[PDB]
Amino acid sequence: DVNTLTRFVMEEGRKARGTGELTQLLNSLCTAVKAISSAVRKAGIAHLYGIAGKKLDVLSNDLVMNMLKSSFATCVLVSEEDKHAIIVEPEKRGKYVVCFDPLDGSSNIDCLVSVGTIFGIYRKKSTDEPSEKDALQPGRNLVAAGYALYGSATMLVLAMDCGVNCFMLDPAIGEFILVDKDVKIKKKGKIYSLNEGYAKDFDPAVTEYIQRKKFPPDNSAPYGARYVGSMVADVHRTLVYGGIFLYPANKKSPNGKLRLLYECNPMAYVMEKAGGMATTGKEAVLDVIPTDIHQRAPVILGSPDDVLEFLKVYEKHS
Amino acid sequence: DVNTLTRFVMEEGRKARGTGELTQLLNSLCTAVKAISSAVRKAGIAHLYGIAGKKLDVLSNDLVMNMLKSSFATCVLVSEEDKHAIIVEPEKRGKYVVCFDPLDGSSNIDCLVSVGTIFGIYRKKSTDEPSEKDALQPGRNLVAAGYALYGSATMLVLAMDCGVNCFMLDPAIGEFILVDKDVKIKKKGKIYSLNEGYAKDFDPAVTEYIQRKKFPPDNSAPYGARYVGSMVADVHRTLVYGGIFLYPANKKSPNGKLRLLYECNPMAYVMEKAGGMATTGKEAVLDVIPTDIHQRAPVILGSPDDVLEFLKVYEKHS
Amino acid sequence: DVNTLTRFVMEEGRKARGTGELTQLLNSLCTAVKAISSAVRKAGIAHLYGIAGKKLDVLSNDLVMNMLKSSFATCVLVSEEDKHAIIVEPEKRGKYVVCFDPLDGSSNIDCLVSVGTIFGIYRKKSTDEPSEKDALQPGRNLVAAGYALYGSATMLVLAMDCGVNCFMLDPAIGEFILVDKDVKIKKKGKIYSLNEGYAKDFDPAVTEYIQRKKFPPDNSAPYGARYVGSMVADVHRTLVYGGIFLYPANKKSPNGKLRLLYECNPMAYVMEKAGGMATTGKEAVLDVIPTDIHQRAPVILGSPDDVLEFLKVYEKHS
Amino acid sequence: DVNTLTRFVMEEGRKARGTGELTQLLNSLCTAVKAISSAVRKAGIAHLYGIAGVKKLDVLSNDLVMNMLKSSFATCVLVSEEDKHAIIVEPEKRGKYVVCFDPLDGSSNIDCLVSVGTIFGIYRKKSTDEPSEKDALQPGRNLVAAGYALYGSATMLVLAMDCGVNCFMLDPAIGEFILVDKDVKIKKKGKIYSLNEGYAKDFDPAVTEYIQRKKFPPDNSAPYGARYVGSMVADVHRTLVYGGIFLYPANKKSPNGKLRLLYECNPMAYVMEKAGGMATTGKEAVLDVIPTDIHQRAPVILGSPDDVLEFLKVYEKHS
Ligand SMILES: Nc1nc2c(s1)Cc1cccc(OCP(=O)(O)O)c1-2
Ligand SMILES: Nc1nc2c(s1)Cc1cccc(OCP(=O)(O)O)c1-2
Ligand SMILES: Nc1nc2c(s1)Cc1cccc(OCP(=O)(O)O)c1-2
Ligand SMILES: Nc1nc2c(s1)Cc1cccc(OCP(=O)(O)O)c1-2
Repeated sequence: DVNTLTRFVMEEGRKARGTGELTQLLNSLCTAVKAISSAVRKAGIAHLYGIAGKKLDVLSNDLVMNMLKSSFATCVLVSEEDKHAIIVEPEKRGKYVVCFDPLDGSSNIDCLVSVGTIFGIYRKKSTDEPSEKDALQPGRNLVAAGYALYGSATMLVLAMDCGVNCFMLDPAIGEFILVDKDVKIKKKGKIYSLNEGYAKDFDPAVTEYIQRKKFPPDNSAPYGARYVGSMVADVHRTLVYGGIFLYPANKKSPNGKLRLLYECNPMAYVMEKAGGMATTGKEAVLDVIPTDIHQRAPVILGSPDDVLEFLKVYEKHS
Repeated sequence: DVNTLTRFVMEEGRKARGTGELTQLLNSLCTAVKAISSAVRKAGIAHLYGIAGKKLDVLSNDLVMNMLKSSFATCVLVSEEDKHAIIVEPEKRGKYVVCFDPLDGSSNIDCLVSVGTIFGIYRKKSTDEPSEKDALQPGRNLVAAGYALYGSATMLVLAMDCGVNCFMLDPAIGEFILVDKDVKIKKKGKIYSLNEGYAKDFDPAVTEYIQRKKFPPDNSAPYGARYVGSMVADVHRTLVYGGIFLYPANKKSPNGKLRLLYECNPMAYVMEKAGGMATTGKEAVLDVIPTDIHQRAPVILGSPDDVLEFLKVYEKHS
Repeated sequence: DVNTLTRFVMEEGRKARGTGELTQLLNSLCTAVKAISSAVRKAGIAHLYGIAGKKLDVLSNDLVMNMLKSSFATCVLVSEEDKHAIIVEPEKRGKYVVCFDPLDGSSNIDCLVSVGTIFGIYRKKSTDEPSEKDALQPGRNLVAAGYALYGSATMLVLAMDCGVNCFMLDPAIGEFILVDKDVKIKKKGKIYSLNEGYAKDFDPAVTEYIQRKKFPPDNSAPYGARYVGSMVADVHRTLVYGGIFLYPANKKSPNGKLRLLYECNPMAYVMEKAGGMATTGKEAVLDVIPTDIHQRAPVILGSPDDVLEFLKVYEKHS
Repeated sequence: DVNTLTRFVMEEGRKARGTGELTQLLNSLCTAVKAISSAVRKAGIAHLYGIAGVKKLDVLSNDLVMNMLKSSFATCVLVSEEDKHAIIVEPEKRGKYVVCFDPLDGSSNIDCLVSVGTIFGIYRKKSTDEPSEKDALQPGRNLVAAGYALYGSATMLVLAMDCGVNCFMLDPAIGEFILVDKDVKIKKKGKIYSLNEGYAKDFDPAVTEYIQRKKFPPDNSAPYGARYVGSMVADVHRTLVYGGIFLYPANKKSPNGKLRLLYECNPMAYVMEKAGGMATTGKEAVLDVIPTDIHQRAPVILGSPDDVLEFLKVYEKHS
């Protein structure tokens, strides 16, 4: 029995017995993602080169912004591309707050590296006029989150209370087909992912942990290394193959580099729903209470046994 | 003035004043690539999931094999998928020998990591009946080589005596548009790429070189690290951003891990034509004389200054 | 503010405050149409011709059948492709009955003539076991109807109580974009459409009417003639440009040739919702009470002034 | 063994042992057609409607063909419906071919999503002097190649040359024209007649009688069926595939017909003759008419031989 993102979303919405807003929000998001995917695969680039005789990041941001606003399901929108939280005009306001990164990893897009869209959805908790404050909720309050990976193929990973489901975009009919239901990450993996070019500035715990992956003190097989440089790609591989992903804090960056609202929380949410873990080293990413919409946060996530092991090393240096 | 792969190839062929065979071979390869790209982006996956009530690597291999045979321009075909060299039937034999990897990186495709097609084209040298021996030529004899990267977007990099040219596939019209003419790699980069999970087994020279990238002895800025795990993706980033890529021998791969005929030689050829370098440590990849179609070869390639620097360290440990 | 078929359908469904079934049915129908469109435009035909070394009407029928069944919104399905009404298995039954022609005009498909999908949706009006009898309702009971035209471009015309809306399929993202809201047909047109090859067998009223279009009584300019041979194409042109379409009953087809349940009623419903008319000559198509799911019905539809004029001629010969 | 437009064209070009220009011209035309098809199927129309918060199709199509042909370095004179005057390719991009074309035939009624197409005719410049409009004034008999692209239920490119007529289907998944019908030949006699009967009042007596014979066969055989899309490429293609006859004759108001000789009539007449069919103006074969104006009109009756011959019989009776 084939299932599509539209059908899946509509059914979960029916079960929730609500107003149908989140359904419309998700449908709009879905449409924006297919539009971003089309642009990422360079549809029509021939016209840009004169066959008939301006940035992907900005276009992606416009697509999400416009689709979400026109869904009438949102009131506050926080994007990695905008300095201030966007406030939806009164006549199009819904009860949801959305934090997102329209095109994650679009800084190296010149090498055709995988890129993606990350998003986190919250329910406005206060009756106050919508403001940036409404997006300052701990990831623990997420109602839904996920990402779209524009890699060899386009996939949308959607996480909610019912679990994590993966949909593959069929370009022939512009439909997201459900190919992986209630996904669970491997208990322990064999791959570690992080930019080792920062070795010199690594925190001692990170240095020792990576050293244990390369030189297992018990002489077991060393972990393999992978680092794409695009969070959505690295996190998705971690979910699919298991293992651990790190973008830790150091003396020069006490809070890390990745952003909490639209990068860390969404991925941490997907991880926990899949039976994985996501920590900053001091606490679970989802429990961090934000004070600034663009605040950074250190993050170590992936297979539970792997994160637990990291925390063990971290505790030793604490 | 727009230019397409078809137009470009046809023009270069006209200038060569030959039989037009290589033109037909390249046109056929081009068609196979677009077909592979369509399958990689999962066109029609909905039918596989029951919307109406073969493995990618095998399909890709079939596409290349069939298009090349039907081009009447080849006589011996070596592929990563087949144990023995395929010999084209007499009535479809041409004078070219093609070595290729239909879908490079298709092993970690579950995570939607970038994948690609690598190829190297040789002119049959010996006059004996076509056999596997015709594919045992040093990369120095290549007439043309390149790859197709199926990443955020699909691009075909084609290298010939005239240089390296990059074409972007416009999915809207199924046409490869020329977007980068006579490409040259940066003299020196700031990124090193290799699987550091093998640290324990690294040869001393590799260990020291990597150490110099992380802890510059001249206290300059440390290089950044990237490792996708897919050769076409890692090599393409190296070409575009500069830097160095390594897959040196391991103690469990005394002769390196990558294959000489359809992975190393093609990439080394593209690098040299772009002003870059490609060495095994002992000699230029292109000068190695193969004795077996699937033999492995160590490889260090990328920006000249970076490779030269590695060779300096290598020589110190020799 | 852009609007999509999905968004539109979901909103009208929310306002109806029902179970959401019709929403699920329409979404499923939408997905089936995009799949049919992809196959009609011949996606993948290259594989059929050996690039790598079922009939369209059957496939189309399977797509609609499977999507509708899996929607859990239907119970009785009538298709021009199946002699007997299909009864949905108990575990997938919904309250709707759907009559449709999977691929109208697929008989003359070899000439690439426009083809389409016609559908009519009824609410099961009985409390007993679903049977063919549930599809024998007069078009007057339709809850929704429309068609998909696979012409120069693909468009879905959907008619409901709120009116007629036209959606254009954007192939790049597989999304139906609303381009024409609350469409109304011209009061009077300048085009008449019917197969004049049947002149010899025409009913005197039809003969006189056509005669008035060619040799105008009020010395007005003669109407232009157009006859594609595909109902969806001819009817759509009528809706867009106005005028009249005819497929009357001659001497051997006293009951016409087109089918009442999945050709005539749906188009008649779209016409009336657009301010147009649809008559059999004796009564409004929508008022005919069917006794056989495949019974034929004569039909004259289009601009009101044009149909009224035909009826005037018809009455003179009655 | 699969074959594509590119492969086919490259092979025929190799056999001709020429400069390769026509190959580049055809490759360029092929690319332009795929781009036109993409636009006709409305790719990206969502952006036109604000999904992210514009020129006419006929104009775009004309630009695509013009630009691709110029950039092919194989042409010198280009005649299209869009520009009143023949376009002269700048010296640095001049080739030896002359191309007459209709970028988007039937785009006057593209609102109803009716089938549309691109028609083209290719000539070799037969003068040594400076390229001018005069080089496009050759009888269709001189055509080196001609054909059309039909943007209907699916997109197909029909290419006619000395070797015959070949039909290629565009596979949108890979942007490749796949050869699906080799050396096509039209049926000797068909059962369908096509023309705008709304002009009955102004029909020439011969046309009136001929149509009368199709509807009321004298020997009481089965009457012909009628089809009229209103788009020449669609009507002509159906004629080629199913056989029969297509007419757009001269009448009271239009003594020289309505269709254009250089980029509508000649190309279709050439495809018909190469397929074993016929194309007459009533007085002579369309291909033999010597044009004096690049946009001159010409009456046309084409299709299955037996059907055209029969028309000519009626025509001669009224002459
Ligand atoms: N389309 C979907 N909606 C919901 C999903 S999936 C999961 C969920 C949990 C709680 C309320 C919801 O919806 C609440 P409302 O927005 O309908 O009021 C939903
Ligand atoms: N389409 C292209 N052909 C050739 C290119 S690109 C580069 C090149 C070098 C030498 C001979 C060639 O052609 C040799 P032949 O195969 O035509 O005899 C070609
Ligand atoms: N998506 C749409 N639903 C409906 C539309 S459009 C128009 C309409 C009329 C009456 C009931 C409906 O819904 C009835 P139910 O199937 O939800 O119970 C709907
Ligand atoms: N691509 C094709 N070219 C030709 C084909 S198919 C058939 C033909 C006949 C005569 C000259 C030609 O071309 C001569 P030239 O243009 O190469 O000088 C061609």
